[PDB]
Amino acid sequence: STAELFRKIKNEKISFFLPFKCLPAQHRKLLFISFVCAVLSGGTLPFFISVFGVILKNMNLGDDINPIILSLVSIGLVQFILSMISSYCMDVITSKILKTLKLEYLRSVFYQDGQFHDNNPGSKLRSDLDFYLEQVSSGIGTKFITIFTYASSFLGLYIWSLIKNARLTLCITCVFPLIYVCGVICNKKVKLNKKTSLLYNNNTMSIIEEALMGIRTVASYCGEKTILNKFNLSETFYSKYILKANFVEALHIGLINGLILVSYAFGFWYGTRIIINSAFNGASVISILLGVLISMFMLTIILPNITEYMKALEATNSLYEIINRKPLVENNDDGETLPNIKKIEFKNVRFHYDTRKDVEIYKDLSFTLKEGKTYAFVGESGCGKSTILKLIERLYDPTEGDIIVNDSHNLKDINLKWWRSKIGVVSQDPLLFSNSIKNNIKYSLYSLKDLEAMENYLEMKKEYQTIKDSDVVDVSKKVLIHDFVSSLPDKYDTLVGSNASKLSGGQKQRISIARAIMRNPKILILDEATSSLDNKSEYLVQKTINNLKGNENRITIIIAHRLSTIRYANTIFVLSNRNEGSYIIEQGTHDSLMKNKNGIYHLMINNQKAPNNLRIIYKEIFSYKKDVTIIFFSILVAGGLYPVFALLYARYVSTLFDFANLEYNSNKYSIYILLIAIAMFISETLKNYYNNKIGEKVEKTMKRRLFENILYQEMSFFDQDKNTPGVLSAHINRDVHLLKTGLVNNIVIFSHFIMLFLVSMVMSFYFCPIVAAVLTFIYFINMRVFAVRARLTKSKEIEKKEDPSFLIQEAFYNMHTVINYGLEDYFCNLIEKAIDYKNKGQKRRIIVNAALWGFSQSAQLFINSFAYWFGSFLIKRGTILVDDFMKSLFTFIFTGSYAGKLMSLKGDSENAKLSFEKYYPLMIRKSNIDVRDDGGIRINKNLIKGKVDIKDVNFRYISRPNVPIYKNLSFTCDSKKTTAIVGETGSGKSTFMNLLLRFYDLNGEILLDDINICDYNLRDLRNLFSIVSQEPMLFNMSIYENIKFGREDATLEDVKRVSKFAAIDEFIESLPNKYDTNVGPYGKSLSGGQKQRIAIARALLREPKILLLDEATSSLDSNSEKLIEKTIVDIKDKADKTIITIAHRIASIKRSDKIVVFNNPDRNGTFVQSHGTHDELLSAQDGIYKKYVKLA
Ligand SMILES: O[C@H](c1cc(C(F)(F)F)nc2c(C(F)(F)F)cccc12)[C@@H]1CCCCN1
Repeated sequence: STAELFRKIKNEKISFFLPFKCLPAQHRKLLFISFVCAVLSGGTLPFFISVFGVILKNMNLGDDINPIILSLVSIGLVQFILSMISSYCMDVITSKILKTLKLEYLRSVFYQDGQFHDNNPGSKLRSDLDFYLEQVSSGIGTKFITIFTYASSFLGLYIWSLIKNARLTLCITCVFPLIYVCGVICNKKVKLNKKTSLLYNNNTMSIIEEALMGIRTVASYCGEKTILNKFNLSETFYSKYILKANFVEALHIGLINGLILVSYAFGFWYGTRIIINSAFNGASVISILLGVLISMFMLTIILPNITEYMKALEATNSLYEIINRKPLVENNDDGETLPNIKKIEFKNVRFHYDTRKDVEIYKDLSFTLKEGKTYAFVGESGCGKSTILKLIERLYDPTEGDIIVNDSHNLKDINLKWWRSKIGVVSQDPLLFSNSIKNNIKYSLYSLKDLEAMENYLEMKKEYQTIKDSDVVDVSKKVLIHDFVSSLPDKYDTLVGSNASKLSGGQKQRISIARAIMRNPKILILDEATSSLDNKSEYLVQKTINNLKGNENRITIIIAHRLSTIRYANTIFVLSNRNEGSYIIEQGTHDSLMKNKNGIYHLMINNQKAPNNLRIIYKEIFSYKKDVTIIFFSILVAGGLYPVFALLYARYVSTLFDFANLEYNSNKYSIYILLIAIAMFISETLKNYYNNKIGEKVEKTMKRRLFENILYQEMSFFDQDKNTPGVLSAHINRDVHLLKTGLVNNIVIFSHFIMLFLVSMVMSFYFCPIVAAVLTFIYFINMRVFAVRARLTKSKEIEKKEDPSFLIQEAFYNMHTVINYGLEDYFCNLIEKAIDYKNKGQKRRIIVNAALWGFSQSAQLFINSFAYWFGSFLIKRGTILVDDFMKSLFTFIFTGSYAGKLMSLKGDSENAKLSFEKYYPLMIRKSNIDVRDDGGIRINKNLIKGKVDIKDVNFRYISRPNVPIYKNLSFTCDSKKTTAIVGETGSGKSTFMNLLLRFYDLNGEILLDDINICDYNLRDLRNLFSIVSQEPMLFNMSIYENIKFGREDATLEDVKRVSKFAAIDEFIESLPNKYDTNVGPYGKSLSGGQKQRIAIARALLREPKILLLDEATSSLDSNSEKLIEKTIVDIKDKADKTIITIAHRIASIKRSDKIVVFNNPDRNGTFVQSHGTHDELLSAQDGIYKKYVKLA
């Protein structure tokens, strides 16, 4: 509501002048012109309406109308022109301020403190800005000035009507407060139910996602239906509450079209009463009612524009605070500068992350750096040398340390600009621009050449070309890139690729090295200079760096990661942190640091050295007969009895200028209006409600089919990539709500529209055929051939989608490269390439789009005037009477207006019809693995031993049909004896389980009691197993139901019993709602041990004839570990249970009766190698069991 935001803004006092401040003084009054070019056009209707009654008095009495027509059309023309001016003004102003705020935002982005660069990652900002623009590019345009026109019209109409007659309109305007009251009272009761409706939807969302993620656990226990039931029981409440909301939503709508007619009737009635009591004519009564009515219409169209304007205001306040965010590390020029940089001293460098405020990395980084020295440094792959170079560059500052230089001055006194100026940097990867080869090289010295002109006298702009192509030649010859660049065509012309994508990487690193060399730093630094080079080119680069022109004044720090290239070094401060801070463990030269001791550096140098589909829907819709016929009848009644108002209004005008027999006529004609209103109420009520009552059922019978078919689909369908839970949950919600909102909201509208367009047109021919043909021709050539709004919105939206669309995107991925140089060189390379291409097309676009809007506001006036002229023309020569014309006219006009009114309620029809074909196969797609298909032998769960056998297997996934996984497996497990499996970790041990449970089918042969697997009625085959994953999963149901998952019929006492083996049934008796406390989503409200014990209890409740473990106690404490192992051995002691395990401790393997082993000689599969160690013969020959006892 507007009052909400008004009370909000009342206290902070945002300036309503705020968007209009990035403007010169010239645009202060080009704006002001449009103030007066949009108040005059509000004083138009008070003239038309004030002559409206006089025209009718003048036509049905004999006299002529010609002066008033010419008095009117001139005002129409000046309205056209005054409407044409304002568009051209306002759009230009908006484009200007829109450009300028963007160009301020880019600058403010380039002045973040380094920490903020890490806080908000990159392209998010690029995705934010544009969004805010489309909240303000189309929210302060012409639809701001449309306020004042309507306000002026309101004031003029009401006050003129009041001075002409006051008691009448006072007696009329006493019904509209009751509309506002009903509106708020209905809005309350709508929100109160809508929020509960929303509340009962996220539950279903969770039930879908959490169930699709952990899919195979559902298939193993066969717990499909106990999710469907919860889904339906949560869906029904949503349906009923949203229908209760739609009822009140439709009642108010159907009501507002009922009181306006009472207003008309009482108005005319009291008018005739005062006319009779007079002894003020009748021409002064037709206008008062229309004035008071269209006056209070403008208060329904002003407010959305105010909302959008406040929205633009808050959007701009959400951006100027970004532009007014100050960094801590400023690139000012207030800092001083030494003659040259001497003796950069470090001492106790301390710093923590501003995000994580309890983690330190450095303690005592401290050493000296003075000109004329050579060095060599190396760090581990987790040091944070990035932090070191960032602090050299001053992206951050320490917390306790110091950057003392020359033992007299800290870095804070030194100019950051001068500091980065005299530092050549090279980084890890070649992520460079796409301008050209040389332009990455000659633009560097700008960072210094600005100083030639900034402190001297803009001469900076002209000295760009002054740096010629001289140094590229020699700096290319040095790094040996001269050979290649002089070989391929377009030597210094073929640009470095799009975001550095065309040429080789190491050669782009040579370009970076040339940048560092050419910019003439007093301190030339390199970091990861030679990270991934070959031998000879690296050595030549080394020879280039250590012996540049005049190496007596420089500090040639180098950080390589190959240890055969740290040969020369005045000192090698290699460090370690073994964790609250590093410290330099190693100190010395290359020769006196490897042979020093058997230390860390010693180890380092040692190691390296079609239409059917939709008539499905229509078939579904053509079965609920009790709700189709009612909608049909309401459509008939509305379409039939709205036009009757027109020719009941005409007869009431023609009978007004007859002083005789007036009382009876009034008493007879007002009552029909009353009755028609009482019918229209009920019609619009029962029309806008069963629409949604039919919309609901199609959704909640399609969602059922989808979510019921998806569960039974085989596992290979889920193994694919596109079959992701996110997209599959996105479909079921979005496209189904579109099938509701899109389709049935565009089958009723067409029917009602066609009903009106037939009945009104036909019984408009019958009274005056000569006028109707003209009118239809006019509106035909106007709408379907000169669609002003269509062409306007098209020409808008095409060019509103939008080389400023190319440089901006690639200028953020290289945000670390722009800091090497280039801060304003691309502040002033986008202004040009914007302004050059805006205006040249903008002129034509805006002049056309302003003329087309100025035409649209003053078209009905000319048509109406022409109609009145053509009507009073024929009547003079005695061809048609007056009443027939009035009847043929009012019906057409009012019905056209109403038909255009309700037409603007459609929804998205095409995209829903499109998506229905996307997801139609899924509710019908064949899976060829169905738990329901029960053709096969039943597994009676009493005659079972558990003898598994493997004849031969050669299996491979379809995800890659190139990697063999099994090379002729063969082993057995006889009866009620453990068979442990010890092998290489990651060799694919936990895959045979999936084969056994028919998650995949067969290039291999598995037997159960010497019987094939495909003849078992697999529901029962999954009824006598129980697995244990690495981590179980706990759904959002109760602990009672989590344990009872799979088997619905079970007592709480049995749960208390089987919960004893897991030894967890004491913690549960430590809090209220013991077997009722609902765990959180994904089991995030409990521990890991509790989770596994609950999973074990769930597996044991079923009385599983065969057990299948996997990674028993990978992370549990010894207590729960030995309790579990106690359960294992105790349950092995009894018969009637064959167990198979995959352990990682001899503590359990000692009880193994046969220990089968898998090996991986070469990466092409596995096969059995060992059998029968049974803890006695650990290695009579070679094996891995010896390894897994001597390591254990
Ligand atoms: O049919 C009515 C209508 C009124 C007026 C008014 F009298 F205010 F100048 N002008 C309309 C115009 C006009 F072009 F502005 F004259 C076009 C279509 C409908 C108009 C309104 C339009 C908005 C939806 C309700 N009917």
